[PDB]
Amino acid sequence: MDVGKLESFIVEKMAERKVPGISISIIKDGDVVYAKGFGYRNVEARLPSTPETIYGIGSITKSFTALAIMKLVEEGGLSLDDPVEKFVNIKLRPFGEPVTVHHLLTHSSGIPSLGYAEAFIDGMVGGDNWLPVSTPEETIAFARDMEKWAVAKPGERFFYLNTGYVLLGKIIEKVSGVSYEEYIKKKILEPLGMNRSYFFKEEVEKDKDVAMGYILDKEGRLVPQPFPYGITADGGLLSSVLDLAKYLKMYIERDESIVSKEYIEKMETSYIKVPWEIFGGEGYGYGLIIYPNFLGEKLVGHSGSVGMYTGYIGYIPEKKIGVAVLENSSGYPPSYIAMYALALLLGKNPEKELPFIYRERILKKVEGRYMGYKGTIKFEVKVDGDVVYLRALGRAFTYTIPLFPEVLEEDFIKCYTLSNGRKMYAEFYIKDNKVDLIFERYRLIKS
Amino acid sequence: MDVGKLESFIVEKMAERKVPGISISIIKDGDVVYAKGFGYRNVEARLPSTPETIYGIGSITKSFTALAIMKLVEEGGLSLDDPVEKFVNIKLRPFGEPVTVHHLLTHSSGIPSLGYAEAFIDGMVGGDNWLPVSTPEETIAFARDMEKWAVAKPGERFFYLNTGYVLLGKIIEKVSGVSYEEYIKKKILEPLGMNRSYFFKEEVEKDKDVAMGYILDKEGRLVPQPFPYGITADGGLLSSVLDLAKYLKMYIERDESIVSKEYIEKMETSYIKVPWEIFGGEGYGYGLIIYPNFLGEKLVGHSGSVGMYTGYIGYIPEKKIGVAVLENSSGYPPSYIAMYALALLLGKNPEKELPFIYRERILKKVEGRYMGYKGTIKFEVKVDGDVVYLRALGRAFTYTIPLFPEVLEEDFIKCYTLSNGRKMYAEFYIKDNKVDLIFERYRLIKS
Amino acid sequence: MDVGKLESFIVEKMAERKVPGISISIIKDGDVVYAKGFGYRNVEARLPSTPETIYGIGSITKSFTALAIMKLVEEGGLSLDDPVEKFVNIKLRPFGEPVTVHHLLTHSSGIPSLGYAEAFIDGMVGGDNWLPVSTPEETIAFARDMEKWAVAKPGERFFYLNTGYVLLGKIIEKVSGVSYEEYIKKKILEPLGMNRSYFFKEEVEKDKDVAMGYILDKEGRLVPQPFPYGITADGGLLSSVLDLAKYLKMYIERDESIVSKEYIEKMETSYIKVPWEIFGGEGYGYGLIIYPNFLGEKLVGHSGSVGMYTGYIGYIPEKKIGVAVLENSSGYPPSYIAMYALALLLGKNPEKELPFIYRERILKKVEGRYMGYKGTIKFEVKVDGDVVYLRALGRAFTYTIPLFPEVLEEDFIKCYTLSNGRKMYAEFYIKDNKVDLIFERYRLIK
Ligand SMILES: C[C@@H](O)CN1CCN(CC(=O)O)CCN(CC(=O)O)CCN(CC(=O)O)CC1
Ligand SMILES: C[C@@H](O)CN1CCN(CC(=O)O)CCN(CC(=O)O)CCN(CC(=O)O)CC1
Ligand SMILES: [Lu+3]
Ligand SMILES: [Lu+3]
Ligand SMILES: [Lu+3]
Ligand SMILES: [Lu+3]
Ligand SMILES: [Lu+3]
Ligand SMILES: [Lu+3]
Repeated sequence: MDVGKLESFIVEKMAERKVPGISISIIKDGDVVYAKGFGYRNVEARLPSTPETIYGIGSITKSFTALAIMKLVEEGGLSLDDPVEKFVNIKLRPFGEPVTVHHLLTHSSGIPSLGYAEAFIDGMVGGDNWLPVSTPEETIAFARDMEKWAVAKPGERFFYLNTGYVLLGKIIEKVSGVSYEEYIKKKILEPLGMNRSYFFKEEVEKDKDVAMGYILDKEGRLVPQPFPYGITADGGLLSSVLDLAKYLKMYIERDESIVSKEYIEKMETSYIKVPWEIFGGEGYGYGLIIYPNFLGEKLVGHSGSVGMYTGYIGYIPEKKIGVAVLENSSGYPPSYIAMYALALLLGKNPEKELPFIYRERILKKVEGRYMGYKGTIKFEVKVDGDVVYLRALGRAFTYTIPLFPEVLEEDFIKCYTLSNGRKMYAEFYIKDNKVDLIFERYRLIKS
Repeated sequence: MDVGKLESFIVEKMAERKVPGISISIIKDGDVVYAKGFGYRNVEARLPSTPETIYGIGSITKSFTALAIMKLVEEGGLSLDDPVEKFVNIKLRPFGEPVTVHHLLTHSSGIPSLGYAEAFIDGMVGGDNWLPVSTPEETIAFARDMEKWAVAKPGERFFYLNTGYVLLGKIIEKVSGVSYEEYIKKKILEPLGMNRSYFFKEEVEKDKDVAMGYILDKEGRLVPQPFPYGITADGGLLSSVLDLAKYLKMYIERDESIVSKEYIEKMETSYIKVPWEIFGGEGYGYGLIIYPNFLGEKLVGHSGSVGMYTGYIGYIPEKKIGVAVLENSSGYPPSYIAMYALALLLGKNPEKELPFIYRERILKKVEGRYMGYKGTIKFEVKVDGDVVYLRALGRAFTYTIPLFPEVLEEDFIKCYTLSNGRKMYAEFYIKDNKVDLIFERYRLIKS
Repeated sequence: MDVGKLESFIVEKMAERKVPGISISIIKDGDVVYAKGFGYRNVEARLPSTPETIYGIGSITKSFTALAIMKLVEEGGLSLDDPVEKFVNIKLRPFGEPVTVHHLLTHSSGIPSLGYAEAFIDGMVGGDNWLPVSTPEETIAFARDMEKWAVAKPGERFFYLNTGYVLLGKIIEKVSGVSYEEYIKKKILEPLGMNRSYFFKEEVEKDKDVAMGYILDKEGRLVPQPFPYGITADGGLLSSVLDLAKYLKMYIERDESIVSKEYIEKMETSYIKVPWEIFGGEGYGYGLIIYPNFLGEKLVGHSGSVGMYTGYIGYIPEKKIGVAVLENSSGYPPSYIAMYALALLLGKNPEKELPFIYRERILKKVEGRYMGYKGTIKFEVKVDGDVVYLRALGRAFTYTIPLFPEVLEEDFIKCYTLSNGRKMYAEFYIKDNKVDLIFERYRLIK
């Protein structure tokens, strides 16, 4: 693998955005072949991020919840077709149709997101909202009426729902007899030798290699924020890239120490399509996203985010390779770093084969100030994600147009905007460090 | 025609958009059957707008310039295929091809807008721009190197160019032997009885029924702005809807007072398609815009704008009907009012036939604040013209998503945004004073 | 009891008012049948509120001071009709008539509030005023001219006076011979087994489950503020809902391990009416508020607030049920939560029988943007407590009008502002995500 290219990419992005620290581990053929730390785990104390640094892993915790569910099913404790009402005291039969365990694992209950995690975490970092659900029990209470929020029968649509996995946590406690955190620690963490993976504040703050979370304010300052303890089965586990390596190894080598291979495969089966089509055909299994078209391979993985911490794990069983990335802020998507490394491992050029990388580079070239014939009319071009904003300069006048890219090339971009029902086009021609923009009746040259 | 309906429309829009005054005239098979003024021609003085109120007509002046060319051509003064260099001393042979009179009239020289008029007027109204071309001579001097601005060969592409008509004005002088203003006055205005159509401020000062222009500032306060004297052949004429009534009559009835009917038809011929598709397949003639599919009819017209004054004239030769509208601000498109009236005259409901009208009504219903489950997350939806903007409420954080309407119905709007290079939908379900928004994983409900 | 309805209520209210954490206990027939903590004890450290969590209880402390006085009276230490001057070195003979122990207990000395507590706490939280009374002895010195502050003869009117209970704390010291803190701990807390109820910071610092106080600033931010140590007899006690359930049990069952039942009945007697009339007839006993018409029952209770902490305790002797709620901010009246629960324990619907509950839900339907015929004029309706404000939009102008709701139903509300000496009426009609407003000559639609 081209380590030089990967490391530059990481440092480049960390500077570009204001990311404090990042840790990464890479598995190949059964062994961890690469594990490094970048930046700081704590800016205030000047503590570096290391391969052993502990970060919140967010929704990566979902796959653990699903694995625990698989084990309980295999031991005959319950059935994937069992209605959730059989295990939890809550109304879950929208339109008369029973939402089952399977529906919850696949976010196909028919109930859109309750926005509970969004409201909760925003408040815990100084935002405007507030949702003090200190325990999953209080979350369930708040969700007493989630049934009335349904907009589709169970099994028809996909709606990423955090509350859904919170209910699965409760289902694990009902069936097993112990607390969710207990079950995960004794049936998964210990048997896998993951000793630096925790749920409790008491054990984390005692560790010596833990990352402090960070949020960038509107002013560009990195503000420290501790983990938002309270979340559990949907995304409350804290861990390191080295511990996630042992976890990924189990899946890749189809190790049957937790469940039989038949069950690991149930988790990797795409059951429903998701709205985030990146490489084409993306779907969802049990607590894992499925990318059947990732550079010629079927990719399996999931992202995580608790606001001041983000992460991503991913593996490709047919190639025996996996990657884990943890970050102490949300400046740059961990999945992108992970996919960059995976692309290099497969022998593909990430700068060319990854849409979100390829698109971002070209669009950045188009940004700047634009002038018409001999400087008559002036314009401003700024990119905000997938969109290109064209704003005519003037303290007192002009408009603003959002442009959608229809064609992206190293030296040419064609976008359209919406004017009177049909699309109006704008073309960007990129050459000798110069950019010609053609829009409607105008011609504008960069600068 | 259902007048009560038309009048309500106009008063309602003038209020909604803060338009100070409007005048309109309607012609039906030979006579002016409706001429009426609305609002104020001068707000500070409390002077009302009347059928005789004088306004700047902007680009409607282009047709006058084109008509004068037709006359000179019918007289053997010049040919439409002659290269411009034959009459004006300036280089106009981009890529080795001669720009002809025909190219100038159809905006097909291959030279995109120089943006001169935008710069000029912006500076004359207090903008941060500045281009003091107080005469067409000065403008031609500035456009000296416009041949190098060319991006296409003559006749292949449409680019609305004001300087193109400034050149036609100079061609009229060279050939006719008199000034552009005198030729237009002597060969068109006078023989058509348009005695209150001027070019010179000295004439305008004498007139007793003249409208002051207005521009709305960043604070929604109407600011008076006088006409920007200096522009001529491309948009410097000032007239009334009654004078334009006599003008439209000539075209409709194919009156040969100035030129043979064969030449009027040359002007109504679609030579090149334009990017202003409203009803489908619109094109450009000579100083006139062609709409081959306007409510099952062929519409001919042209808008005009000098910033503080706007206008429009259009006619349907086959139905012998025409309409003229003048406004002393840029608040509401005069063409929309003119088309509203035309629809009524055609026996059609403008509320169901004109896109720019129902599309505006339907979109308003989606604006407001939306709330997630039990008020967890908040969003505000705002419509700017034809785009729907979805913004998340929070002072610390706040992302805005541009939504483009795809399916538009009375009770359902489906929009899309871009992400990862693919479109992602947002559905708006409108029902009994409330709207349900379904975007990605979320469900948001309005009031 | 319908617990789900109660827990959904609390979470929703905490979200709505930005309350950090709440703890509550419910006692029935001598057993703690329910006790839970919601939200956060300490936001910054992310520690959950629990039934054990300790909070300042504020003026709930007053009932302890009253109980202490009852014991001393029963033991012959003093008389309820004794002038307070007989125990404290201060002038208290407004209008030539001595303020008695009884007068202080009922807030009827004839002396209006000195605003000492308001000034004290305000300054201790970074506010504008300042009154550095670090000890109750200091407050008394400050209160040296209080006699001159009187406006009525003792026993005629009610004026909640915190200094009143400060003087009582000193009286307790004079009679017993020990300090107020020691007297309460040895005579009340210890015999009742209330082992996690404190006065001193040295003790609270050693407790592992304690909440941080919070105050919401003007940007809507929760600002941490530690307990303002210094106050004592009028409201310096810190405790938890589990210890308070033990306290409530004594009154409910009329346990006589501290005083005889005749003295508990003295404390629960309505001696004078209060202006805080919620259900009708509310009065004040001895460090206790009396509600004679609470859902067809006689409720006894008292609230408390120290600024960054609030709480409430209430019990209904006849139904052997009591409730305690503590909060680490003043976002939502803890008495409202307590009464919500008592209503459920009574087989009643709080959503339809508690005024402060439905009135707030209904007045909420009215908030919004209103416009006249085809958008000619714009107005804004915003609710603030009980008053509905109607403002004419438009930057240059934008006057305001206060509207006092006279009639209030599910889909209708009649209010009145004040004109030229007479009441001008406004009516709101609510029907299907729509509200019509008739105000004088105008008709406005939201
Ligand atoms: C968890 C899976 O059971 C879900 N299932 C995955 C595929 N199953 C095969 C299988 O059951 O492993 C296909 C046949 N399945 C028959 C049946 O199971 O009753 C009907 C559809 N099921 C509905 C259901 O679950 O009941 C949808 C998804
Ligand atoms: C049992 C009685 O003591 C009750 N008492 C009967 C009337 N008393 C006159 C009297 O008691 O001879 C007059 C008013 N009394 C002041 C006073 O006693 O001088 C105030 C309130 N009293 C309680 C108290 O005195 O603590 C309540 C009613
Ligand atoms: Lu490089
Ligand atoms: Lu099945
Ligand atoms: Lu030809
Ligand atoms: Lu002739
Ligand atoms: Lu008495
Ligand atoms: Lu005894």
